[PDB]
Amino acid sequence: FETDREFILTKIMQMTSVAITGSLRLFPSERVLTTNSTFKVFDSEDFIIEYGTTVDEVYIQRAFMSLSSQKSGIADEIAASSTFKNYVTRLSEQLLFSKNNIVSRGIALTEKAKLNSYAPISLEKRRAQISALLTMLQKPVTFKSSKITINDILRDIKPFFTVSDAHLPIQYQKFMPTLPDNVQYIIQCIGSRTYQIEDDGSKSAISRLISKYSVYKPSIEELYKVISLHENEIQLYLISLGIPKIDADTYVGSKIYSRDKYRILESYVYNLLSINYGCYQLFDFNSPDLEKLIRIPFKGKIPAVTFILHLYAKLEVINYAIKNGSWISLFCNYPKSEMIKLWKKMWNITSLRSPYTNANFF
Amino acid sequence: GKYNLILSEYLSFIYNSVQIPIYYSSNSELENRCIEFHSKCLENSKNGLSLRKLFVEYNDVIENATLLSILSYSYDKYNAVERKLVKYAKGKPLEADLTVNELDYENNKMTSELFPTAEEYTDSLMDPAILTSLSSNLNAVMFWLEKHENDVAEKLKVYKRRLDLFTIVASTINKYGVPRHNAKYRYEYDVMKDKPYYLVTWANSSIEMLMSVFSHDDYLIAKELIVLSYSNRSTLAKLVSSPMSILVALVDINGTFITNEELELEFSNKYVRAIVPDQTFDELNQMLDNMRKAGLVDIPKMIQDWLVDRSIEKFPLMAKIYSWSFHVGFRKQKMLDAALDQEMYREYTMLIRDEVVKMLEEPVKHDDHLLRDSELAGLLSMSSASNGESRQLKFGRKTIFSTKKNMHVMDDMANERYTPGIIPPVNVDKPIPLGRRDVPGRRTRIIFILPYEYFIAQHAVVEKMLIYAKHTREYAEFYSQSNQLLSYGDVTRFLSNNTMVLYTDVSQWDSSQHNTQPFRKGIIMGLDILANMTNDAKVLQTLNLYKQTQINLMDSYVQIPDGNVIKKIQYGAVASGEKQTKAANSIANLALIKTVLSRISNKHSFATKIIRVDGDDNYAVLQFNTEVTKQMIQDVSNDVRETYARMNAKVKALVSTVGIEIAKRYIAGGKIFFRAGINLLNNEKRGQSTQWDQAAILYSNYIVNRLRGFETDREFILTKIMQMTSVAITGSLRLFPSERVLTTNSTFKVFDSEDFIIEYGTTVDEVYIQRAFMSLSSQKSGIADEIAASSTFKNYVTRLSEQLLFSKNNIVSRGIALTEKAKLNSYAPISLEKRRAQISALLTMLQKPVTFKSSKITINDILRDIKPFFTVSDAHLPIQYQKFMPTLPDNVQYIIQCIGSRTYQIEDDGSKSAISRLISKYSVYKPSIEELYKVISLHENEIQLYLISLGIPKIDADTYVGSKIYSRDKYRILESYVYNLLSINYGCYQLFDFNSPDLEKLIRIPFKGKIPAVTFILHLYAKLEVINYAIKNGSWISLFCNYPKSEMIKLWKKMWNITSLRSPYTNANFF
Amino acid sequence: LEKRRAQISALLTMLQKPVTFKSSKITINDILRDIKPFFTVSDAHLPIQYQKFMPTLPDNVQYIIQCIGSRTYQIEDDGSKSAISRLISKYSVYKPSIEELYKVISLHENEIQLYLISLGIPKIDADTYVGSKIYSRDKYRILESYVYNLLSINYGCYQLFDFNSPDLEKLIRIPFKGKIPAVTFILHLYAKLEVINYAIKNGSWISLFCNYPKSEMIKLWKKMWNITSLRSPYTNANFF
Amino acid sequence: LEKRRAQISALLTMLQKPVTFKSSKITINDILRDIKPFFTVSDAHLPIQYQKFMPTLPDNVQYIIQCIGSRTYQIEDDGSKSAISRLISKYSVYKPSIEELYKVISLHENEIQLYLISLGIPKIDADTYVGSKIYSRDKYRILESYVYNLLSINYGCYQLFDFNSPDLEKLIRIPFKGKIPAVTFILHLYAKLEVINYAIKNGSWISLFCNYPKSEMIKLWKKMWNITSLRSPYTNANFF
Amino acid sequence: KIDADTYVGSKIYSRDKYRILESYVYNLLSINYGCYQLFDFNSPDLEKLIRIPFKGKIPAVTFILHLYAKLEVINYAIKNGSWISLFCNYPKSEMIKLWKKMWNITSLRSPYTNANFF
Repeated sequence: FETDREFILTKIMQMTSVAITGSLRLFPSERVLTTNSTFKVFDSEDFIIEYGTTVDEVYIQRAFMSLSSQKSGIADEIAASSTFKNYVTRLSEQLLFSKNNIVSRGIALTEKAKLNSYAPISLEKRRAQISALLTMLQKPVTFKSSKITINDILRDIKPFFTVSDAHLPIQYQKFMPTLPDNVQYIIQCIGSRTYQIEDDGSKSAISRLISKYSVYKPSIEELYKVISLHENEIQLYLISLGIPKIDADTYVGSKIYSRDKYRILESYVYNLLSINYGCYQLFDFNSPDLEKLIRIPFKGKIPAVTFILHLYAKLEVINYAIKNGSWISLFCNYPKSEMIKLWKKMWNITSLRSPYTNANFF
Repeated sequence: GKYNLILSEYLSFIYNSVQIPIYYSSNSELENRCIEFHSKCLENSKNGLSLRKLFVEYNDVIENATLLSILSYSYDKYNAVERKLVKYAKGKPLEADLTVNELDYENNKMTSELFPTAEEYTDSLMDPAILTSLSSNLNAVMFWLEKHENDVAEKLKVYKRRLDLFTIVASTINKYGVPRHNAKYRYEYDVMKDKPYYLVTWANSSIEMLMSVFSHDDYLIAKELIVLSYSNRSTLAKLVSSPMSILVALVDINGTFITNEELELEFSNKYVRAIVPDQTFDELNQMLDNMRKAGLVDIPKMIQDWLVDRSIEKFPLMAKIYSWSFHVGFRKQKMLDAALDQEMYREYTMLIRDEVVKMLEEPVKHDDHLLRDSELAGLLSMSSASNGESRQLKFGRKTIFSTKKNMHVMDDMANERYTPGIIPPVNVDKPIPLGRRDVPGRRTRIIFILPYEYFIAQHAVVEKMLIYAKHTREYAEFYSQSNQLLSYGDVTRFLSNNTMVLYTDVSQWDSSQHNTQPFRKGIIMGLDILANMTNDAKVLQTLNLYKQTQINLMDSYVQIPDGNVIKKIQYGAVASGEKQTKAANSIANLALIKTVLSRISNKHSFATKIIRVDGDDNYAVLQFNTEVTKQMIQDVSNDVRETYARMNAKVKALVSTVGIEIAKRYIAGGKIFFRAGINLLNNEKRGQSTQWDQAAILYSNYIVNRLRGFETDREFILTKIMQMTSVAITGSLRLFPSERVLTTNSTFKVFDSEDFIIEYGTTVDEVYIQRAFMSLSSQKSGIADEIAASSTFKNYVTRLSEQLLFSKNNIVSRGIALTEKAKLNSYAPISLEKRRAQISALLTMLQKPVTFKSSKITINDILRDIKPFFTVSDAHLPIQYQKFMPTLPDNVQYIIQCIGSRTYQIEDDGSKSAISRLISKYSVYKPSIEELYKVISLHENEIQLYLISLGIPKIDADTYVGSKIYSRDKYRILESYVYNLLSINYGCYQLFDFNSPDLEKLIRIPFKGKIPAVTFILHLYAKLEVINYAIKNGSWISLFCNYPKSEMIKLWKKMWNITSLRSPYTNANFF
Repeated sequence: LEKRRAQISALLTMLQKPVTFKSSKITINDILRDIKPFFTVSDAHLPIQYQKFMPTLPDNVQYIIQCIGSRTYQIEDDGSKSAISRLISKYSVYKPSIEELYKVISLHENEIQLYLISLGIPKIDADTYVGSKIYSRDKYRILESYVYNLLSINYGCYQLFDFNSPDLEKLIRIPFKGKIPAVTFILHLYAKLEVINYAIKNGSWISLFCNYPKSEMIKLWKKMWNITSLRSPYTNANFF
Repeated sequence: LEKRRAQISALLTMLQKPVTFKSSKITINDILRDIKPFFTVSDAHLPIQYQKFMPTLPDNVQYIIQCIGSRTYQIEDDGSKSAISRLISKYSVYKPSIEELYKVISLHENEIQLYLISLGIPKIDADTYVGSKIYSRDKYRILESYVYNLLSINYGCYQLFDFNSPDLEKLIRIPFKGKIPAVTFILHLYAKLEVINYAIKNGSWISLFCNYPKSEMIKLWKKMWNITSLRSPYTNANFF
Repeated sequence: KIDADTYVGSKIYSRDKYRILESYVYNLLSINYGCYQLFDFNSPDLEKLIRIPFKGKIPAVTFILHLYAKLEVINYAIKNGSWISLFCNYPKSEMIKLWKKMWNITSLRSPYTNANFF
C-alpha cells in the first residue's frame, strides 16, 4: 500500500505547526523536522537517513539537544517522598552489597522516564515544551556544547573517504515483490539477511556473567558506560551485583574482557543507527557484494575505528544506491594520528530518544 | 507512544469548553511545515473554527514529525473536581472513632478542635509534603474510572473493586468538600478548619492504595487498611506488619540458593524443616488477636488460612500484606512526644573499645596521612556532610539564610571565628537543635543537629573505620561491593537440621539511655589506647578531638520544641547526627550480639558459623552437636531474651531454623524477599526538589515498588506525570510536555516508555532534540556567581588549596569551586531563582530552536554510531536458574532465570585503579570519576605534574607515568566512567549478571585488534541490546559484529569526549 | 508548517537567554578542536605542475588543482564497500544507513552476531565474520565512511581535490605513535583539510607536524565513536 | 551587561520548550555514560592505616585519606610536560593551551609538521618529532592532561586524594584487552572516581570489575577526541 | 583504481588516519592563532615537565593526553609564573572509551576569536 507522499507531507505540516497567538501559527521547517534529533519526524528522502554534514546542521544539531529533556515539576517531587526512596532502597537492599550507585542512579531514572505517562506529567511536560520550543526557534547562539554524538563522529570520517563510480550486477532474484524498486534493487545486488543484528550487548561475556549470578539487567547504555571503565572499577561492579570474586577477577584480566569491550561498542553503535529497524533490516550488511565496494587498509589492529569506518562506508554506499540506482566505491586513507582522536570520541556518544521512528515491521 | 495519546484523553476529559498539538523535526522543510500547521491552528481555534481539515492538510506533520507538547487553552476554574466527585459521593461518609489514638492529636479529630485558632494551627502533623494536589489525585482517579467504565471480563472486576473503594474516598471527602491547595501545595488553616485534620493525607494514601488493587485480595486489603486508617493513625501499620517476623520461621526450605567460596549465589537442593516451639505459636496468636481487637477482620483471617499449611507456594499473599501495611502513611507525631520515648556492661563496652582499636590500630602507629591531616579531609568532605542550623550570613554586601554546614565554615574562616580546635559544648549552655526521620509503622526518632566542628573531628576516623569494615564480613552492610544477595546467600548457607538461626531488632536498644554510657565509654577508651601508640601531634590532636565529641555528648541537652515555643529538656540517650553514627552504631550492635551470644553459651554448646550486623538488626547461625528439637529452640530463645533483658534493653529476639526477618530484607522459605511499601502520594518531608524532579522521583519510586512487589497501575502514574510536568504560560493556558520530551535521555528525563528499559536516540529527531536539550541544561544563577566573588569564597578556596597544592593545581582548583557552586543552589533564593528562570527558558525552548552549535558528544552519539555494525538474529536461551526473588515481575524474572544474577556491584567510580590508589596513598584529596577520566586522558608529561601537585613522591610518581600499569589504568578509568553513564549499578540492571556465560554466548565479536576500549563498548552495547530485547519480548536475539578496523579509530576518539546528564531522580538503586 | 512556525518561537527565544544546557554529546567540532593544539604549522612551498582543464574555476580553487591535482572518483561515504554491509546484502534485502552500520560496528562481538541472524545471514557465515580479521578492518572502514560523510568531502569544492595527492601528502608530517588506524586517520585528514583551506585563503602552502602523545590518542579514540550529526541539506553543492 | 541581560531572555524561554536540538557534540557526560554498563561493582573493604594531619577535614573526606592517603603534588592538567609543547617553547614564544595541543595532537602527521614550522621549529627537528616514537606517547599525554582538566582532579576535594594510592588501585580490576593507553586510562580513572565517590557517600568501599569488549573500545576511542567543555569558573574550589 | 586501491590497504593510510586527527584537533585548539602561536610546543624544556607512560602504542590517545598535558602546564605558567609537572596513569580500559570520543567531536564557529597576528 502507498499513500501519496505529498499527502503525508501535508499532514506533517498540519500536525507539527504550533500557534503562539490566536492568529499566528508557526510551521517548523524541513531542516528542523528531518535533522536527526529528539524531534525528528521524517526523512527528506524516504528510506534514507541523513546526518549533519554542513556547519548549520551541526550548529542546529547541538542546539536542539539542549531543550531535549526538560524537568517535570512532578517527576522530581515524586522521588522526594518516602515512598519513592523506600521503594528504591527496598529493591536495592536485596540487590546490592558495596557502593552500587552507578546501578542505583539508573533505577531512579528508570521510573522517572515512564512517570511522565501520568497525564499531569506528560501534559505538563508537553505544554511546557511548547514555550521552550517556540522561544528556541527565536534566538539561540548561546550553548556550551561539549557532548558528542554519531553526527559529530560521522562528520569527522567523511573527509577521509574517497568515492569513485563502481558497478554492481543484479544476481539475486525477487521474493518480496512489493518492495519499492529502489529498495528491491539493493537486495537484487547485495542480498538480504534472515537475522537481526545484536543491538543490546546481550551476547557479551560480561553480560552473561552479570546474568549468571545476578538477576539485574543493565541496558546497552549501562554496559557501554561500564565497559568504558578502569579494570579496578569494573571488578567492584560485578561484586556489587553478586558475581563471585574468583570468577569476577578472572574476567577483569582475561583476554575475553578486551574483546567484550569491542562488542559492547558494536551493539551500542548499531542501536544508534537503527540498523535493525527501518528498511536496513532487510539488507545483508555483510554481503560479499557490498564488502567489495569498500576499501579499507589496516593502519593498525584497532577494532573500534576500523569498525566504524567500515560501517560508515557501507551505509554511504547503500544510501547512494537507494538515491541513484548506481553504486559507488569508497576508499579510506585515515591517518594513524587521526584514529586516536576518533577513538576517544567513540566512548562519549549520547543519544536521541524519539521512539516514533519505529519502522521495525518484520 | 501510548503515553502521548493517553494524555489527549486526560486533557479532553478535564477540559470541556482547544488542543493545539506542537510538532518539531530535524528535517528543515518539515519544520517550516510544522510551523505553518501550528500557526494556522491557533488562528482556527481563536476564531472558533474546526481543525479537521488542517490535520488532513498536515498528515505529513502528524505521521512524520515528532510531537513536542500539547498546548491547552482553557477558561473555567479547574474546579471540575467538585462537580465530578458528587457522582461518586453516593456512599456513606466514614466516621472516625476518635477513641483509638493513645496520643490525642494522633486521633482524626476536627481540625478546629486540635487547633482552635489560626495562629495555633500547623499542618506539621499531616502535610503530604508532596508537590501534587489532592484534587489532582481525585481528578486522576476519576479519569481512569471514566476510561475503564466499560472494560469487560477480569479487567472489569478491577474496575468494580476500584469503583467501590474510591466511593469510600469520594463519599467522605464530599461531606467536607475537596480541600483547596495553595501554590506551595500546602493546606492552610481556613480550608482545614472545619474538616477532619488527617483528611488530605488519608485521601492520598487511600487513593495510592486503591489505584494499586487488581485481584480480590488486593481489594480486601486496600479496603481494610483504607477504612481503619481513617481513624487509626498510630498502630495500623505496625500491627499489620508485626506478625511477618514470626511467619518467616514457619515455612521449611525446599531448595535454596547459597554462598559458595567464590561468594556467588549457588543453587543448593538442601531441605530444612521449619521447626517452631509451642510458645512461639502463641506469640503469633497474640499478634493476630491484637490485630483483631483493633478492628481488622479479613487480613487476620488471611494469615489464619495461611497457617493451616504454611506453603511457600501461597506465601506471596503474606508478602503483599507486609508491603501494603506501609502505604497507610507516615506516623508524624509532635517532636516532643517522639523525643519522650527515650556493672554488666564491662564485657559489652570492652568489645566496643577493642573493635574501635582494630579499625584504627595500624593507621595510628604508622601515622597515616589521613589521620594527620584529618582537618583538611573533613573540611573537603563538607559537601557530603550532615546539616546544621540555618544561620545568618553576609558575603560581600548582602545577607543570606544558609543552612549548609560548609558555608558556615566560609563565614567563620573569613571572620576569625573559625576555630575547629575548639568543638562547641553540646549541653545546657549550648544545647543541640533537632531534626527528625519519619517512617511508616514506627515511633518517630529524633536527629541531633551538631555544629560543623563535630563533622570535621569525625570524618577521618570514621572513614578509616569503614575501610576496616569494608573488608570484614561481620558488617554485612559495608563488606566489599556486596549487594543484599550475598547477605541472603550467607544465611541459607549453613542452614541445616543441626543449626538454628537467630535474628534481632535492636532498634530501641540503640537509643536506650542505658546504651549511651557504654557506647561512649568504649569509643573514648579505644581512642585512649590508640593515642598511646603514636607520637604524631597531628594524629594525637585528631585522636583527642574525637574523644571530646564523646565527652560533650555524655551530657547533651536538647532544644526540643513544644508548640510555638522552644522548650529545653535534658537527654540521656544517643541519637543520630554524627559521622560515626552509622559506622559506630554497627560497632555497638555487633558488640552487643557478641556479648549475648557468649553468655548463652555457658549453657548450650554450639558453633558460631556466621555473625552479622545491619543497622537495627544483628543475626547469627549457630550449629549444634545434635539435631535441633522444638525444646531446644524454645530454650535458647528464652536464654537469649532473658540475657537481653538482663542488660535492660528492649529487643525483638527471635529464633528459627529456616528464615529470618529484618528491617531491610526477609528470607521466608529459603527465598529472598524485600518490602515494597514506598508511599507514592505522601512524602516524608518537604525537601528542595522541584515539581518536575518530584515526578521523576515518583516514577523512580513506582518502579522500585513494582520490582519489589507492590504495583501502582502504570496508567495512574502516567496521569501524575502529566499533571506534575505540565507548566502554564498564561492563566488559561497550560503546556503539557510530550512523551519524547519526557523520556528522551536528558537532564529532564522523567521516565521510560517501557518500564525497565532505557532507550537512546536512534532516530535523527531524537538526536536533534537530544543535542538541543543539553543547551539550556545549566543556566547560571545570579547568586551562585556573586558568592564566589566575595573575599570569603576566594579565601576559603585558597585557604583549603594552600595546604593541598604545590605546583599549578588549577585543574584541581577549578573543580573545587564548582563543587560548591553545585550545591549552593540548595539555598532557596538560588534553587528558586534557578527553577523559576528555567521555566522561561524551557517554555521558549519548545517554541523554536534550529540554532545550536553542537560539538559535544555523549553516550547517545557513541551508541548511535555502533548500531549499524551489529547484525541481529534470533537465538534461544533456556531457563535454568531457579527463583529466589519471587516478587520480580515476570519479564524481569525471566532474565535472571536464563542468565542469572550477581551478588556484587560494578565498580563505577574508578576507586579500584592504581592511579587513584596512588593519589590516596599520599594525598587526602579525592578526585571523582570525571576528574580521573579527564586526567587519564592527558599526556604523560601533564599527568606526572598532577601527582606531584598533590604530594605523590617523584620517584614513585615517575614510576607510574611510564609503567605498564598506567596504560591499563587508562582502560579501567574509562570502564568506570561508562558504567556510571549506563546506570548499570542502579535500576533493574543491578540484578542482572552482565558477565553471565549464558549472555556472553549470545554475543559474537571478533578481535579486529587488541583495542580494549572499543572492544569493550561493542560488547556492553551488545549485552544491553540483548537484555532489553529479552525484557520487551520474552525471547532472545544473538548479535554479530563486523566493525571495520578504520571505524574503530574514529570511535576511539569519541570515547574520551563524552559529557553527562545530571538528573538524580532516576535513582532506582534499591538494594 | 506546524514545525516551521513553532520553530520560530523557540528560535527567537533561543537567541534571548541560554546558559542552561546539559551537553554531553560530541561532534566533529569537539573532536577537531581537540587535535588542533597538537599540530605545528610551518611555511612550506608547493610548485604548480598540473595544467588546467576546467578553465572556469576561480583562481584560488584552480590553484589547488594546479599544485596537488584532482580526482576522477567519489570517496566512499556510505560504507557500501564494507564486508559486513555486503553480508547483510547477500542474504537480507534490508539496507542499513552509514549511521546504522556505524552504531552496529561500535557494538560487542556478541551483539553484532545476533544482528546478522536477525536479518537472515546464516549462522555458519555470521559466526565466521564476527571473529575474522576482516571484521576488525571493517570497523575501520565504517568509521572512515561516516567521517568523510560529515566533512562533505564528496560535495562542495573538495570533490574536485585529489586528497591523496602525493604533493599534498608530503606537506603533512605524522609519526606512527602506534598502529591505531582510527586516530592516525583523523589526524591526517585534519592535516589535509587544514593545508588545503590555508591554500584557498592564502595562495601559499603550510606544512603541519604532529606529535600527538600516546596517552591523548586513547581519549580521542573514545570520542570517535560518539559523534552526532547536523542535518541541513541545503549545503548540497555536489554538482558534478 | 548586554550578554548577561540577553541571556535571561534566552534562559527563561529555554525552560519553556526545547525538543528541537541538533546534538552531535560529545562530552565527558556522554563518554562516561557509555562506560558505566561495563563496570561490575561488588562490596570490598579498606582498612584505615594512615594517621591524621589535617584534623579539620570533614569525617567523610578525612576517611578517604585515612584509607588511601594523600598527595603532595598537582596532577599535570595543561600538557606542559609533553615533548611537543617543549619543542614549541624551545623555539617559538607562542603558548598553545591544552585545548590547542589537544586539537593539534589529534591531527595527521603531515598537518602537525607544518604547525611546528609555522611557529619556527627547525625542519630537521620538526621532522624528527613527527615520526619519532615520542610523538605517539605525546598523543597519550595531551589527552591525559585534557581529561584531568575536565574532571577538576586538581581543584575541589580531589586535590587532596592520592589517586594513585596502592590501596585505591587494588579496589579496581581491569584486564588489558589490548595495549590501548587511551581507553585503558579512562576506564581506570572512571573506576577510581566511582570508588572514591561511593566512599564519601557511604563510608564503605566497593570494588569494580571491567570486561569492556574489544569492539566497544574502538567506538569509545573515537569519542575521546571530540569532547567539548563547559566554562563555569565559579566551581573554582582549588584552595591549597 | 590501481592507485586508489594501493592507498586503501597501505600502511601509509593508517598513519594518515593519525595525521588527519592531529590537524583537526590542533585546529580546535587554535594552537596556531592567539598567543600559543608564539610557543614552542615541542620544547625540550616543556616536554620534560610532562610524564606519560605508553600503556599501548595508540597514537591517538597518547597524543591528546600529551597536548592536554602541555596546554595545562603552559596555562599554569601564564597564570602563576611557576611551573607544574603532570603525571598520567590513564588505564588501558579508559583509552578505548576515549578513542571512540575522538572521532565524534563537533565545532564552534565564532571567527572573531581570530588573534592570528603574525
